[PDB]
Amino acid sequence: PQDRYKAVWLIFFMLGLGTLLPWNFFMTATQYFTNRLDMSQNNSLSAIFNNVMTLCAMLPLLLFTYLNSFLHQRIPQSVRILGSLVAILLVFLITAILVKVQLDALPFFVITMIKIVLINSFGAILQGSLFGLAGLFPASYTAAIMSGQGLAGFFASVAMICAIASGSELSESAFGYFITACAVIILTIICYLGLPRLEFYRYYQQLKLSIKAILKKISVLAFSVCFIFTITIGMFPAVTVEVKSSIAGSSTWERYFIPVSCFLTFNIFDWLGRSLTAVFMWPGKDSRWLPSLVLARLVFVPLLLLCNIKPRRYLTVVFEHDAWFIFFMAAFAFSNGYLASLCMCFGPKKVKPAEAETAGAIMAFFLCLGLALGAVFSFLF
Ligand SMILES: COc1cc(C(=O)OCCCN2CCCN(CCCOC(=O)c3cc(OC)c(OC)c(OC)c3)CC2)cc(OC)c1OC
Ligand SMILES: CCCCCCCC/C=C\CCCCCCCC(=O)OC[C@H](O)CO
Ligand SMILES: CCCCCCCC/C=C\CCCCCCCC(=O)OC[C@H](O)CO
Repeated sequence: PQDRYKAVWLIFFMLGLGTLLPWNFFMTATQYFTNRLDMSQNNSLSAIFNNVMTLCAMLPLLLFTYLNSFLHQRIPQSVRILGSLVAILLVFLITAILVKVQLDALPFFVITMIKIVLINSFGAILQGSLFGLAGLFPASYTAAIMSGQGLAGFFASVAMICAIASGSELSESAFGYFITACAVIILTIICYLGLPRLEFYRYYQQLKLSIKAILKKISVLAFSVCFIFTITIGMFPAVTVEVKSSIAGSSTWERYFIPVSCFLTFNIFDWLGRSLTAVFMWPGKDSRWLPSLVLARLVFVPLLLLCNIKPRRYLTVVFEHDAWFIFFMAAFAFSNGYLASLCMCFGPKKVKPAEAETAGAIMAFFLCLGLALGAVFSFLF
């Protein structure tokens, strides 16, 4: 088992980047979708876009990670991975074209929501199939996917900041997002196609030659990863983007405080947390400390809620200084990426090799169940 040059590891890293960089770029272009709806409409469509997008994203994402966990064995992995990648590529290509064509508000809203359902439907299959595949490899190769996903969040943050500072129209920034995603998806496909000729890949993928029982074996890590993202999506981004600076010296802060202090902070430390797990995985697959630290994250709900949210009707600002918010976001984000990566890395290793693929697929569903439960909870918070 010699991953010569770490080619397979790097390919798995690129696969993670590819799974989320398009969707992350889509999310960072929300301002383009809402502003486009406002300049078209003559209870509005922009006022409901975020909530309808959320519903059109989590419900498909959850349904198809669930189905994949039950049916991944009936479809070849290359069909599930390459087929999903090609579908997402086509949808983002269309998303890019719609930037340049005139279309009334309601058709644009509807067509966009349809594409959002396809992105998360094929995204579910893609992600469920990647973690299942990675379940056959050492734990470090699931961390490669998680790490690559974190970089996708980092690039998304850099793009958001650069778009604001560019001064360009939201539409031409969004068009750049979507074209970049298309190119990244194409690169991701090329990298995947290079795996079969690598001996390290064939060595663990060779091992292909009772869902209820598998679920019991990974239940601790499956439920932990679910609780990780219940908290995370519960608080981020819907709640945290409402925080305002209390030390800003210039009106130039206003448009940069959130993309910098919130989004950039989160994606930097989330990415670094995921990346650390490729080399350092304390407390280990059997330690009860891992679920315990996942539980401890509950503390971030009061902490962040009592930061400088303005306007606010009912609570007080206990932590008004920006430093509190940035610090909470860093620990909030680092604990997410690190513990989440540990859960995904360890889940498949609580089971025999012939079941590690299904274990990874189930872990993907519970990760997405956490995303969905967080969206529900955050829609009260
Ligand atoms: C497709 O699979 C995933 C989806 C999400 C995901 O979509 O999370 C959010 C869930 C609920 N959201 C619904 C969709 C829209 N969104 C609001 C979009 C506006 O947000 C952003 O601009 C944004 C920018 C970022 O970077 C600049 C982010 O970090 C990457 C980000 O994360 C949610 C959102 C609300 C929350 C997260 C994942 O791993 C972390 C996935 O991999 C399993
Ligand atoms: C903002 C920073 C961006 C972060 C960027 C990601 C960091 C990459 C991590 C580890 C490199 C390990 C990869 C080792 C290089 C392998 C290249 C390879 O594929 O080797 C075979 C090649 O095709 C024939 O020479
Ligand atoms: C804006 C400045 C932020 C950018 C800073 C770039 C830092 C590089 C990435 C993560 C650092 C955290 C520790 C990195 C350890 C990663 C382990 C690794 O990549 O090696 C995996 C290899 O394949 C073994 O199997």
